[PDB]
Amino acid sequence: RTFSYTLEDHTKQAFGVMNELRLSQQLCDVTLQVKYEDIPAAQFMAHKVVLASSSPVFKAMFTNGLREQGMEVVSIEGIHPKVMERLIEFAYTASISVGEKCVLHVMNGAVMYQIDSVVRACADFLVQQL
Amino acid sequence: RTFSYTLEDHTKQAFGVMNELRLSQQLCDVTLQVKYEDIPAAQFMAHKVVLASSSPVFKAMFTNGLREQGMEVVSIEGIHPKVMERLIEFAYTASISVGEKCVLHVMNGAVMYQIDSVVRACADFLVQQ
Ligand SMILES: *C1=C(C#N)C(=O)C(C)(C)[C@@H]2CC[C@]3(C)C(=CC(=O)[C@@H]4[C@@H]5CC(C)(C)CC[C@]5(C(=O)OC)CC[C@]43C)[C@@]12C
Ligand SMILES: *C1=C(C#N)C(=O)C(C)(C)[C@@H]2CC[C@]3(C)C(=CC(=O)[C@@H]4[C@@H]5CC(C)(C)CC[C@]5(C(=O)OC)CC[C@]43C)[C@@]12C
Repeated sequence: RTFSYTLEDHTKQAFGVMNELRLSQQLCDVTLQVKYEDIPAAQFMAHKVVLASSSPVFKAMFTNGLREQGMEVVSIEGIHPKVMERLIEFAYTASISVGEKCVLHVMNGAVMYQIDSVVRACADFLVQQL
Repeated sequence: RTFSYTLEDHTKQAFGVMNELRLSQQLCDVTLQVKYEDIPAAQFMAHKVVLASSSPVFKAMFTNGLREQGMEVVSIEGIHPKVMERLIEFAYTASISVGEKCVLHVMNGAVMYQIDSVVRACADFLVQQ
């Protein structure tokens, strides 16, 4: 007959493997230069595919049909490198933690990239504190 | 304290987006010229990263200091173009289905690529029947 297999935790474990690959600075086809006022530039390396899977705004960045000898390194202004880190991390972990006092800056970054899943999480939280 | 948030769906959802991006030849960074028997070259276009996430053998191919960030071509012997396809599917869908005619032949590709998950599930069904 016809045989079918589905491995349920496959999307989980392949991500942490992909996330390893990031931490390993391996297979990374983009490097993010996150400039925030006087804070010294922080370099975040990643794979475009994973960013583009987790951000609409990033998908449009790489699949803009406009790239050649360039755009390997992208300039991020107006995010604090530690906010951006937890965003980028959320893309690879599916989870985010943040000391509750910067929820609105993590919300503000997440909007910049349309991480609508945490933009809700963070706004709900903000509202409960009131 | 710390505010924490997880979105279990994200791993299912993101991979669908990459399978989309795969199916559109959007951010595909590698092309697998699968050359089996006298069947001519069959192109499979994919992203090294997703391939590397599913197959220990594939990660090994790419992190083998290829040093080649451009589009790579990769000639593939020993796997039928249609067995290769069934795995590339597992890579992005997390699932795979074939008739019993090829359950063993697809098992060989999964063995060739250390997809120990379908290797097992291939074997089990073979044993059941
Ligand atoms: C706040 C946290 C908490 N609790 C965190 O968990 C973070 C994610 C580590 C976060 C990183 C971003 C900054 C450094 C931050 C708190 C701040 O006060 C920072 C300020 C906010 C503001 C409004 C005072 C001016 C910008 C600034 C900054 O430039 O100072 C470094 C941005 C970064 C941040 C929001 C924590 C530590
Ligand atoms: C059998 C399927 C089934 N059911 C499939 O769904 C596959 C995975 C698409 C599979 C692709 C590979 C071949 C073409 C195949 C049927 C076969 O029997 C083919 C034979 C197997 C064998 C041992 C009889 C001799 C080699 C050969 C072949 O005929 O070369 C083209 C290899 C390919 C395949 C296993 C299906 C369609």
